[PDB]
Amino acid sequence: AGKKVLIVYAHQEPKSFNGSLKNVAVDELSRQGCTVTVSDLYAMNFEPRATDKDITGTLSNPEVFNYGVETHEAYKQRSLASDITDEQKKVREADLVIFQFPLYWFSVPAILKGWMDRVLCQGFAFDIPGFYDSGLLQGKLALLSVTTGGTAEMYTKTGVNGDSRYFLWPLQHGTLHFCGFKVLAPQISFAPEIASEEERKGMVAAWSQRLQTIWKEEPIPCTAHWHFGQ
Amino acid sequence: AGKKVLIVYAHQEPKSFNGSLKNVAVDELSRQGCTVTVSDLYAMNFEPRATDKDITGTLSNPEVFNYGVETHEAYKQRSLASDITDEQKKVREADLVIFQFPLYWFSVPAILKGWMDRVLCQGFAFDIPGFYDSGLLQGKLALLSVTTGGTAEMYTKTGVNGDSRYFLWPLQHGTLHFCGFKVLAPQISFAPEIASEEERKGMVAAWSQRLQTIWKEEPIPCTAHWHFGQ
Ligand SMILES: Cc1cc2nc3c(=O)[nH]c(=O)nc-3n(C[C@H](O)[C@H](O)[C@H](O)COP(=O)(O)OP(=O)(O)OC[C@H]3O[C@@H](n4cnc5c(N)ncnc54)[C@H](O)[C@@H]3O)c2cc1C
Ligand SMILES: Cc1cc2nc3c(=O)[nH]c(=O)nc-3n(C[C@H](O)[C@H](O)[C@H](O)COP(=O)(O)OP(=O)(O)OC[C@H]3O[C@@H](n4cnc5c(N)ncnc54)[C@H](O)[C@@H]3O)c2cc1C
Ligand SMILES: Cc1cc(=O)n(C)c2ccccc12
Ligand SMILES: Cc1cc(=O)n(C)c2ccccc12
Ligand SMILES: [Zn+2]
Ligand SMILES: [Zn+2]
Repeated sequence: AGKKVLIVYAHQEPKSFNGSLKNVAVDELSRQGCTVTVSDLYAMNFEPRATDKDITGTLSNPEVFNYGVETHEAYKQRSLASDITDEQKKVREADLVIFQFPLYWFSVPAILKGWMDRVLCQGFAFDIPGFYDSGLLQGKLALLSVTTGGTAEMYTKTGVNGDSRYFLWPLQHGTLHFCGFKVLAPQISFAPEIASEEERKGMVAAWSQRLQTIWKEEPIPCTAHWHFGQ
Repeated sequence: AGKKVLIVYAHQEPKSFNGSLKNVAVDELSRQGCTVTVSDLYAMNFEPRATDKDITGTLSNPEVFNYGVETHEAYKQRSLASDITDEQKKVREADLVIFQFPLYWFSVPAILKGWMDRVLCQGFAFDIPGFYDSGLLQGKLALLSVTTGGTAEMYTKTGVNGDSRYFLWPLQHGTLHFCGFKVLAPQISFAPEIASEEERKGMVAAWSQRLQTIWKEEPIPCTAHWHFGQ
């Protein structure tokens, strides 16, 4: 078969529970014979800000800077900053992109938000038209593997946080589905800091075990119904 | 009068539609006699990454870096980096915090997500008790003023993007409510880039007119039913 996996990883501490989930992914996917690449964004000191430094050539309109217009142009001309094109090459080759991160404010850490903002540019990840089911990364799979401070019960329809699915919408639908990815079901590892060292061990092994059969999974239907019900 | 307002603004171009919305807010609140401060994040080159540089001096466990713990302890001992403390002082004094940004991936641009991640730290914005209705920032108002590339029709419940309220959840509930803010209804300026020079003038003046009576508004009820319900 032969599959390539990119893990986009956003945690500052190699000994953390996120680091353990990234490491078990690399170990199990490597064991299976997959080709594996990890973008460890804090180690890379990955630049999160969307600025005019991300285009190196003559701007389309140097008088009034529009990041979307300028990057779309720079993508077509090949004048994006090289850190963006280095990530795009990894995504272009990947069959599966796994994002591994702690939930910050019901979303990704800013450094990973900046990866989405800068790497998934128009022309590369989507065109207008050419989005959602027609997005440019059609054929690829994506998977969010998230850790939380809040417990699974806090993340239910009647807990303080509401259902976990509700915070997934901007990431699954607005970002990944928009770019054409098929979205695998999220891995959510709840409250590892509260949990006993046994329960943590179990959450790590549950992810490892799921990865054994990841290429047999079908995606979610990434719709408003799946996220919010009715 | 007397009221203080902090505008946290995330756009690269002063001549942009966002720039215009931020400047009319300054003009109108300043004309009312309010005390106004603007954090222009791009112009500040505001650091978005959550890293051990956010703690000055001596880590409270430099064997296993835990950002939430380290920053919580740093805030209690007055040892957070001065860019964060400078923003915390603006927020502590403010009665209203307005966020002005273009929607990037159904969320805030990464530089503003970095402001949320690094300024709204434990001890300052939330605690046990006091997430949500201990929002430690209770008493304060917050308002998101957002611009989009997609049209209002795209942002309906059966439109491609789903209702606008769907993507507001992590920002209004998961972040603003959580820290104790009362949330004013969002100001959403749909698709300025392709609007006429007069639709745009319409949207800027709706904003300026809204701001004339901002202090008479009651917060939205920041609940799952508001965002997703009927
Ligand atoms: C700015 C900010 C915003 C946040 N916003 C949210 C939010 O919106 N909602 C929310 O729910 N939470 C939020 N959190 C909390 C955050 O999501 C959790 O702190 C994070 O998810 C926990 O993951 P971790 O890897 O850092 O845990 P760690 O502290 O590294 O791990 C927990 C424990 O598991 C241990 N462990 C590591 N590896 C293994 C292993 N292989 N086997 C057994 N045990 C192991 C670790 O040593 C540790 O003791 C926020 C935190 C911050 C800083
Ligand atoms: C990484 C990225 C992700 C994105 N993700 C999304 C998303 O998830 N969903 C989505 O809908 N969109 C998304 N967009 C598109 C984005 O939200 C819009 O491009 C942005 O909101 C447009 O607002 P602006 O200020 O940048 O418009 P501008 O281009 O600055 O302005 C529109 C026009 O009005 C002019 N103008 C300035 N001031 C005034 C004034 N006072 N009166 C009249 N005209 C004025 C400007 O010069 C310009 O010609 C994304 C864009 C990027 C780059
Ligand atoms: C929004 C939210 C929910 C939650 O459950 N936890 C633990 C948090 C910890 C830090 C910051 C925000 C949260
Ligand atoms: C997610 C999304 C919806 C949308 O309507 N538009 C215009 C976009 C433009 C660029 C990137 C994402 C979007
Ligand atoms: Zn979807
Ligand atoms: Zn709420």
